[PDB]
Amino acid sequence: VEYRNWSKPQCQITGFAPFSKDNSIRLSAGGDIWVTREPYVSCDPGKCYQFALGQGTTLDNKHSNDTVHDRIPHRTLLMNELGVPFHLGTRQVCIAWSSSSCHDGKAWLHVCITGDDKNATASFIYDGRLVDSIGSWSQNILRTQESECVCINGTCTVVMTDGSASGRADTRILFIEEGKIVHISPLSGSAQHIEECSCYPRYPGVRCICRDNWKGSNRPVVDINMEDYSIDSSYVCSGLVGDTPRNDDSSSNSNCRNPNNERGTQGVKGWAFDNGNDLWMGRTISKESRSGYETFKVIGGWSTPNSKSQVNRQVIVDNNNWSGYSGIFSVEGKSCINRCFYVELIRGRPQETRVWWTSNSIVVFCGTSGTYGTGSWPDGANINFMPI
Amino acid sequence: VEYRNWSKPQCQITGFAPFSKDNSIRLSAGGDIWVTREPYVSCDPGKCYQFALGQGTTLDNKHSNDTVHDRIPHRTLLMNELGVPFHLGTRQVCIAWSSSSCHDGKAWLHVCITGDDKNATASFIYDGRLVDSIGSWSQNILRTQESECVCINGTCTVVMTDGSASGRADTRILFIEEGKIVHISPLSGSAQHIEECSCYPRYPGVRCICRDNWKGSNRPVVDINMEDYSIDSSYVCSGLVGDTPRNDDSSSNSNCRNPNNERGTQGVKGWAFDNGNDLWMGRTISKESRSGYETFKVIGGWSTPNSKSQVNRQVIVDNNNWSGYSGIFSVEGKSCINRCFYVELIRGRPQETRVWWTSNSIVVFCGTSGTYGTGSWPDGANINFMPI
Amino acid sequence: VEYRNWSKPQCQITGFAPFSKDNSIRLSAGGDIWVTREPYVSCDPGKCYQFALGQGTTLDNKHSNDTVHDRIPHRTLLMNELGVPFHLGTRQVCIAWSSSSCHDGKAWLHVCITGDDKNATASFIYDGRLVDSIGSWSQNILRTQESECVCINGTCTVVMTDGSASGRADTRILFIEEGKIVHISPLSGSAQHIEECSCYPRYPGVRCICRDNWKGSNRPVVDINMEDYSIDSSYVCSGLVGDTPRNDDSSSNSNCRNPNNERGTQGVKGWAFDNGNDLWMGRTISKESRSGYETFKVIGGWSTPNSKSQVNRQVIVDNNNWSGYSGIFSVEGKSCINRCFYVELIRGRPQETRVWWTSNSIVVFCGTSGTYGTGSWPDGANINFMPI
Amino acid sequence: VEYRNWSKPQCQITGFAPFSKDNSIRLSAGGDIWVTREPYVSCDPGKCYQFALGQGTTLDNKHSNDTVHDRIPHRTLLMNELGVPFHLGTRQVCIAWSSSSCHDGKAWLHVCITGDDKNATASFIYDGRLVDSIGSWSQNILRTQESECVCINGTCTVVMTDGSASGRADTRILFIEEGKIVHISPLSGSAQHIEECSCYPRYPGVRCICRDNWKGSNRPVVDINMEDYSIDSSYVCSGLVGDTPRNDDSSSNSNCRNPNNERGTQGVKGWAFDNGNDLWMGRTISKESRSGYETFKVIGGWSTPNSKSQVNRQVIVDNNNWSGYSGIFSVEGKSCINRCFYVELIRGRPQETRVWWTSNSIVVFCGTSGTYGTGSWPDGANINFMPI
Ligand SMILES: *[C@@H]1O[C@H](CO)[C@@H](O[C@@H]2O[C@H](CO)[C@@H](O[C@@H]3O[C@H](CO)[C@@H](O)[C@H](O[C@H]4O[C@H](CO)[C@@H](O)[C@H](O)[C@@H]4O)[C@@H]3O)[C@H](O)[C@H]2NC(C)=O)[C@H](O)[C@H]1NC(C)=O
Ligand SMILES: *[C@@H]1O[C@H](CO)[C@@H](O[C@@H]2O[C@H](CO)[C@@H](O[C@@H]3O[C@H](CO)[C@@H](O)[C@H](O[C@H]4O[C@H](CO)[C@@H](O)[C@H](O)[C@@H]4O)[C@@H]3O)[C@H](O)[C@H]2NC(C)=O)[C@H](O)[C@H]1NC(C)=O
Ligand SMILES: *[C@@H]1O[C@H](CO)[C@@H](O[C@@H]2O[C@H](CO)[C@@H](O[C@@H]3O[C@H](CO)[C@@H](O)[C@H](O[C@H]4O[C@H](CO)[C@@H](O)[C@H](O)[C@@H]4O)[C@@H]3O)[C@H](O)[C@H]2NC(C)=O)[C@H](O)[C@H]1NC(C)=O
Ligand SMILES: *[C@@H]1O[C@H](CO)[C@@H](O[C@@H]2O[C@H](CO)[C@@H](O[C@@H]3O[C@H](CO)[C@@H](O)[C@H](O[C@H]4O[C@H](CO)[C@@H](O)[C@H](O)[C@@H]4O)[C@@H]3O)[C@H](O)[C@H]2NC(C)=O)[C@H](O)[C@H]1NC(C)=O
Ligand SMILES: *[C@@H]1O[C@H](CO)[C@@H](O[C@@H]2O[C@H](CO)[C@@H](O)[C@H](O)[C@H]2NC(C)=O)[C@H](O)[C@H]1NC(C)=O
Ligand SMILES: *[C@@H]1O[C@H](CO)[C@@H](O[C@@H]2O[C@H](CO)[C@@H](O)[C@H](O)[C@H]2NC(C)=O)[C@H](O)[C@H]1NC(C)=O
Ligand SMILES: *[C@@H]1O[C@H](CO)[C@@H](O[C@@H]2O[C@H](CO)[C@@H](O)[C@H](O)[C@H]2NC(C)=O)[C@H](O)[C@H]1NC(C)=O
Ligand SMILES: *[C@@H]1O[C@H](CO)[C@@H](O[C@@H]2O[C@H](CO)[C@@H](O)[C@H](O)[C@H]2NC(C)=O)[C@H](O)[C@H]1NC(C)=O
Ligand SMILES: *[C@]1(C(=O)O)O[C@@H]([C@H](O)[C@H](O)CO)[C@H](NC(C)=O)[C@@H](O)[C@H]1F
Ligand SMILES: *[C@]1(C(=O)O)O[C@@H]([C@H](O)[C@H](O)CO)[C@H](NC(C)=O)[C@@H](O)[C@H]1F
Ligand SMILES: *[C@]1(C(=O)O)O[C@@H]([C@H](O)[C@H](O)CO)[C@H](NC(C)=O)[C@@H](O)[C@H]1F
Ligand SMILES: *[C@]1(C(=O)O)O[C@@H]([C@H](O)[C@H](O)CO)[C@H](NC(C)=O)[C@@H](O)[C@H]1F
Ligand SMILES: [Ca+2]
Ligand SMILES: [Ca+2]
Ligand SMILES: [Ca+2]
Ligand SMILES: [Ca+2]
Repeated sequence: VEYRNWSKPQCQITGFAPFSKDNSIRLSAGGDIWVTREPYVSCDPGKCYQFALGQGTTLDNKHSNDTVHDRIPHRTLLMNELGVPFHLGTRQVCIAWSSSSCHDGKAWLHVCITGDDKNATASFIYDGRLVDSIGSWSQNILRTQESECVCINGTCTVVMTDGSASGRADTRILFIEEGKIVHISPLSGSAQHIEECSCYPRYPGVRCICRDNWKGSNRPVVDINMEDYSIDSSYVCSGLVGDTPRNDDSSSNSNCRNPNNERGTQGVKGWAFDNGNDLWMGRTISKESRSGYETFKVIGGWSTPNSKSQVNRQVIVDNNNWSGYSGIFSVEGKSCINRCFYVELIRGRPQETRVWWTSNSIVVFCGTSGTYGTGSWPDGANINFMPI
Repeated sequence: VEYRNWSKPQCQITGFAPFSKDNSIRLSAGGDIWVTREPYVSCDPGKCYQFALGQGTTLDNKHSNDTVHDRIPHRTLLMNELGVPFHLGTRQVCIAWSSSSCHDGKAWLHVCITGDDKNATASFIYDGRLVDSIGSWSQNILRTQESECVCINGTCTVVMTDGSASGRADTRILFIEEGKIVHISPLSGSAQHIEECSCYPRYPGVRCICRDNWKGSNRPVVDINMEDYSIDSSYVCSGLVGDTPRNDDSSSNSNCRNPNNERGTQGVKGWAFDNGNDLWMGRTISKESRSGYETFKVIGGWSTPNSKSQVNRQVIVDNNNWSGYSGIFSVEGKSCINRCFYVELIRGRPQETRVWWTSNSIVVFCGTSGTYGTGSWPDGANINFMPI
Repeated sequence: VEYRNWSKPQCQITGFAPFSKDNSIRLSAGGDIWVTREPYVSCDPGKCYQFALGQGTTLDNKHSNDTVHDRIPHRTLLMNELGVPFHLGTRQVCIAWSSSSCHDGKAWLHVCITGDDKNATASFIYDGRLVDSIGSWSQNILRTQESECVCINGTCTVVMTDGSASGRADTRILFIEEGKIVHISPLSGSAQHIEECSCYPRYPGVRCICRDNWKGSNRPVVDINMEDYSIDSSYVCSGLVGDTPRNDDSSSNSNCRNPNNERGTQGVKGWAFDNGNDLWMGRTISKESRSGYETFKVIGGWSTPNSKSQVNRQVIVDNNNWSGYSGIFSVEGKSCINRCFYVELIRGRPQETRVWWTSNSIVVFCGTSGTYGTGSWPDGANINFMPI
Repeated sequence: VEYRNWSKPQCQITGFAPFSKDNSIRLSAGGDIWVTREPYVSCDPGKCYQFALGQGTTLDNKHSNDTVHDRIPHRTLLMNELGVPFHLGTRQVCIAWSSSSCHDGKAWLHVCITGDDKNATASFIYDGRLVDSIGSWSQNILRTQESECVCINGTCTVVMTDGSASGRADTRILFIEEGKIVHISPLSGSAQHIEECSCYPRYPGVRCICRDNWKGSNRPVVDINMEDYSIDSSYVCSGLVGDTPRNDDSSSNSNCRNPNNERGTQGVKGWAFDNGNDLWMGRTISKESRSGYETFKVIGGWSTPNSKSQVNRQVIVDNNNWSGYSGIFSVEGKSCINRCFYVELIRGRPQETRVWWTSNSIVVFCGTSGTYGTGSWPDGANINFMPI
């Protein structure tokens, strides 16, 4: 087997088609299913896998009230084939309350962070063995992507942040070869706060659309040069911004360079990708809550500051239903690299207080060059049927 | 690995021998088992798999009352090795309330339809990745086979219908190479309504026996030319007709060309296959309800209009027990291609109102050139033992 | 991969060492586990598998009272890696209320019998596909080994019986190549009733020790010539007889040729094997009940009529605990062919009437040329802890 | 595939990073999970596996009260991929109330001991088949490592003891090739009592750090020469001793040669390894009970008698939480051999009397040359939530 290079053009898409759904919460009401959050998807050259951070317990289990605490030492990274729900035979890949995974064409890399808030440890596991680790550099919740990292020619890159969630922090970009950290580059450019990057190969480099939790409801962009390890950053140009919370479309702005200072504090993990001058992006339907999920293309959304012309909208989850984090993954086709995304569908607390737990299921869509219709694919569980 | 061509003669059979049974409903009373319907079987060159459409829930689960709704967004295509019941470790292959799957000798193709009734999306997934999609062309429940598609020399074909269930509809035959739709042919010939085709390789082409839900209790035939994409269609000649409902054997008719207008509306998925001038077919034992299941050979059933001489009858499910959909699959042997079939055994509503749910198990038989005896292999669950 | 020939000398053993135990019934009290009986073990060239006939239900399930009926259509052959208990992910290999399985070095053959008592069907499945079938020849419970068949150079042989359980019956020996019956030889020689043969390779042929359910408490022997399909038969010489029921050791007899007419009616599946003039054998400890299990070597037990000198006794299951069927399997080592055996440990009815069900677990031992101690490895479940 | 030689230098580590956690007891409160104790980890050249001794039952099961008995015949060795908790699909590898396992680069060896206390049998299973066995030599609980054995160039070695737990016993070192015992060496040197060795490759030989259950709270060392089968033994030099119970750090002693006679009776399985003159070791935090777990490097801990200067301490489990046995395993990297360890986290009796059962989960760390922070990774179950 050979290293992935992702050296094909990006597929030219017309929108997205349904790919996968796991129905986790519905199943949890009649079977033993892990409590999870922060899911994602990543694929080896043959097939796709679903990942999530467990809470060290199943849902129908008194230990499920444990999700009221943050970053417990019992959180572990779960990994199944995509569409296999997180049942009791699921492998816990490492100890993690924050993670990223990717396959370099030869083997899986897992980046797993656990331990104390002020002194966390990131473990780097490659091809089934621990190869490296790094300790917290800012003593304030070392944390990473919660979606797939990206590898080109045997070098995998991952974005990590340590420091304040509501002010300037310390973001670094790691370059990793067979599990071994070979270089670390500081964030550079005009992005002022970076969390939870959704990254994709854009040969010869890697591009990330992230979450600014401090001053911006526009999403930051991080560009990674894999050849010289140099970094650049900015903000998505689109005047239809991708973060939650955010202003209404009539009063939202982005200048491509600075955080917009519009309902900038807080946010949610999300994604977008460029296609020439245009932008494909997803976001919650609600401007203030993690409710609903929609995708669309913004004409000039990559290149034109404050562009607000959209086309090819699709509802993924209607606004009567809960969403959550979302992220990108890339899949190599015969002649092009396709872009796909997942949406975390969060159930339980804080929105639904009948139960004590918080968990999620997922829905997954992939780019298509064909045609499609409409629908809505929410979590689907009846909260009144659930164990509390 | 090499593309399948199915270029061997059809096995000369004397009837069918028991192959598989999954006991799903019996097991559901003491274990966590998916609620399903519309099952089928398809085999890669090494082994066979059972498929079904899940309802996003297990049976012993309050969400099992969801089956009262049609085509929910939570239906997913399940795929296990044949004989492995649909337990919680079952992979959900795609989102689907209608589906077809087949292996071309190199990889699996899955055709998965979901979304709104008036604007559905069919996704085409090949070798673990989404390759294509098509949207509804008639805005009225885009739908497909609910049994295996067929591939010859790397081209797979599948029959899809969109439009009225009780009147003229729009049926199309798709030709797909490695997940990519390369050609679409409209239905041609004398078949007037086509649903749920049970298709098999008949080298150099593909032959399907289908369900006419509008005017015929005789089953329509669709012939697919894989070399020039041309289509023909007609009706099974046999005067012993295969659909349910239908007239009794003394008053049923077919002229090979037109729907018979005998209890023609409504119907059930079924199968038959030609052997020279003769026909092997299955059908429910009851002429009005999905009760019982029998197979037999009709002498002249393929070539002679209204032929009613049968031989080699076998009871598969006695008439005191419920059946359901049934379909064909083909299995390559050393020197010939064998034909097999599955029968869906539906339990719960509408016939059994003690429970709110509807689900099924399966029984599976394969052609044999040897000898055999008698039996009856029904679902076997006691409705009074079930969770409601 | 190449066909097995088993062309190595038999290992020279000193007794048996513990190999495997599945604890099925203990686990059934806290998990969803199949109801089974008639288990056995067989190994491919790399690893071993446990088989049993399911009852179409788990134990903690109201359908478990179904074991009061014989040969139900819901019985299926289960197959897991040895030591993996029969949980809900277990594959049902075929429909069967009587079975035999073996690997020819290239693929698995399964012989599966199901259907009506007076008109049963045996299916022959090889390399994942149905290859042949045969119908009942005496219209009285067509039945087979309930342990592994044996293959040499691509020809597998299996012993089958049809007819009375308490009088002369019709026993036939089938020779099968890649699932296809190529020859059938009638039983010949002096064995007068044959059931449930435990067969092993004894290159260039196959030897079976069986159960005479009619007139003998000594066990019949069947010798199979794989080169010309000829058959011979007789009785184990040992005056320490292997069947249950049987006379006390002080009044039991065998002349090597005829059934002994000592508590001859009824019996239990069992095994023995020759080593020169000596015999290794197992049997229940109780002379009249399926209680306990012991093994030993009989000096002159193969060649000397009525020999009663034993040595190297081991208790496998003490006489305070239930046993059941037992059978042989063979495992190829570096320089010799080893002999192993399993013991079925039956719990529930008829002996234990607190519950309505009947099921079993297994314990498995293999020949050793080393040393060993003592113990007892019974089922271990507390009947008072079980669901009824 | 080729035999492992472990002929690389030992990785130069700075401490340990989190590798795995299984959350067994938390999961047992909401799912069917095996009752276990004496777990360990061992890896084939591709990936790691977790092992433990089952108690023939799940936890939420009335049979879980069976742990009050020692060495029941129902104990079996369980083996899953690391991080897959012991669910009902877990393979029971052999019958064992004491065990050791290792992979020689080609296949797995399992050493499994079961049977009567005064007359036990050790079975040796290699590449899926029983190859050898040995009986008790001192008639007093034949027993072995409860962690991985070690293989060099196709010869695996394992340390076994038979005899008193509180006085002089009979310890032997076995050398095994493809499952076959080829040589047995008696213990030699100054170690006076040896139990539960934690062994690692130190090319060209094998080194073990063990438990002295009689007179020492300092840990004995056993050195194994794989070239001539010669044996040496002594005690870990470090004045910070590794056994529990032990004296406090201000009053503990070791002279490298003799048991220290400081709270010497009783003990717990543990580990350490040399790096030049220094020592890496783990131990419970409590000096009297199996509470907490810590690791550190002792400067001169390998070469200098009574050395007590430590550095690089890490808390693995804080002292408010229960621990248990711990042991080493080794993992081959690109250029060096890494050392890892697991900690058994015991819940239930005798410390927690609310429940009748005793079970464990595990946490696993691996050596790192990178950096790391702090945390505590205990079992995490709420005893009040558990089935009793
Ligand atoms: C059957 O399904 C198809 C495919 O999903 C669907 O066609 C799509 O319809 C939507 C909605 O009309 C189109 O997306 C729009 O494009 C226009 C530009 O042409 C934009 O102005 C729209 O954005 C505005 O309106 C949105 C609400 O619709 C607002 O949320 C938004 O803020 C803007 O104000 C929107 O992006 C899409 O392009 C087509 N897709 C294609 C490929 O044609 C069709 O309508 C469905 N048919 C039926 C009857 O349901
Ligand atoms: C043991 O099993 C064997 C194999 O299953 C079985 O032999 C089969 O019997 C059936 C029933 O007699 C045969 O099928 C019939 O063939 C005749 C033509 O010769 C047809 O006329 C029959 O159809 C009519 O009768 C049916 C009811 O039997 C009606 O349902 C139908 O509408 C028609 O009116 C029927 O097809 C079959 O050919 C044989 N098979 C073989 C290979 O011989 C045998 O009977 C069983 N033994 C016992 C004791 O019953
Ligand atoms: C530790 O374990 C070993 C190995 O299991 C064990 O040694 C074995 O003891 C048995 C019993 O003594 C031996 O088997 C006997 O062999 C004699 C011939 O020498 C036979 O006469 C015996 O049969 C008679 O007695 C049986 C009851 O023991 C009756 O059931 C039977 O009907 C006969 O009357 C019996 O076969 C066996 O040979 C040895 N094995 C070896 C290899 O030495 C040993 O006794 C155990 N030690 C302790 C203290 O438990
Ligand atoms: C963030 O995490 C890092 C890495 O874990 C951590 O640094 C470590 O701190 C410990 C504790 O200070 C160091 O280990 C000590 O080393 C000194 C020698 O310099 C020893 O004297 C210590 O042993 C004594 O004290 C222990 C309690 O701390 C007693 O249990 C013991 O019996 C002795 O009395 C101890 O071994 C360790 O070397 C560093 N590791 C590294 C790589 O620097 C750091 O402290 C954490 N940050 C914060 C804010 O705490
Ligand atoms: C799970 O945890 C929650 C707390 O996070 C527990 O709920 C509390 O219960 C106490 C007493 O029963 C109440 O006084 C509190 O008001 C509850 N807290 C909340 C926020 O609801 C719950 O009891 C725990 N589960 C179990 C089984 O003990
Ligand atoms: C599952 O759904 C069915 C309806 O589809 C529910 O049954 C209804 O229950 C209400 C109140 O009990 C009755 O008034 C209706 O007559 C019922 N409808 C039918 C058609 O039976 C059922 O309650 C649901 N399951 C649960 C646990 O709520
Ligand atoms: C399972 O089957 C048994 C019969 O085989 C049922 O037990 C019978 O129950 C009836 C009425 O409850 C009694 O009159 C009989 O005496 C019982 N038979 C025996 C042999 O005990 C049992 O009820 C069935 N299980 C369930 C849940 O219905
Ligand atoms: C599991 O075993 C324990 C004993 O090991 C049982 O507990 C005993 O129960 C009896 C009667 O309830 C008491 O008299 C004893 O004092 C108990 N012994 C101890 C040490 O607690 C327990 O009942 C068993 N489990 C079940 C369900 O029977
Ligand atoms: C998300 C979330 O908002 O739902 O927040 C993350 C951080 O709190 C946030 O990005 C601010 O820094 C959590 N990550 C960690 C490491 O705590 C996510 O788990 C998730 F909670
Ligand atoms: C079968 C059924 O009758 O049992 O009907 C199908 C259609 O309703 C019918 O063929 C009329 O068009 C259902 N298919 C879809 C897409 O709804 C089947 O699911 C099944 F319900
Ligand atoms: C055994 C048994 O005695 O326990 O009996 C078999 C036969 O009844 C017996 O050999 C007489 O013919 C059963 N086999 C079949 C096919 O019924 C076994 O299942 C078993 F029941
Ligand atoms: C450990 C333990 O202390 O927790 O003790 C072992 C021995 O009892 C001890 O080493 C004294 O000889 C047990 N081993 C056996 C074979 O019983 C362990 O299982 C474990 F119990
Ligand atoms: Ca923000
Ligand atoms: Ca019809
Ligand atoms: Ca008899
Ligand atoms: Ca000690």
